[PDB]
Amino acid sequence: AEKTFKVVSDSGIHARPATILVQTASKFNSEIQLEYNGKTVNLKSIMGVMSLGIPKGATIKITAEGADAAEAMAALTDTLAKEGLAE
Repeated sequence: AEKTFKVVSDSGIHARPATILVQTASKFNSEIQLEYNGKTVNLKSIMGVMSLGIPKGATIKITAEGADAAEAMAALTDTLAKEGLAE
């Protein structure tokens, strides 16, 4: 599964909200990735996520592969909204 988002947070995706995003991903059996500006990282790996330096206004893409991919995508959508990160 895949879904592209627009980052609406002033502080982009960093610090605690990024942490919460990684935690949501980690709940799922699926392998999950986050992409920004042509670089893809494992969304379950916080170092790699923090390394993307995703700023406000960014286009990002989340991909998931696995038995529960659709449920992961929906939970990640929810987290991005609850944390005021993206839509």
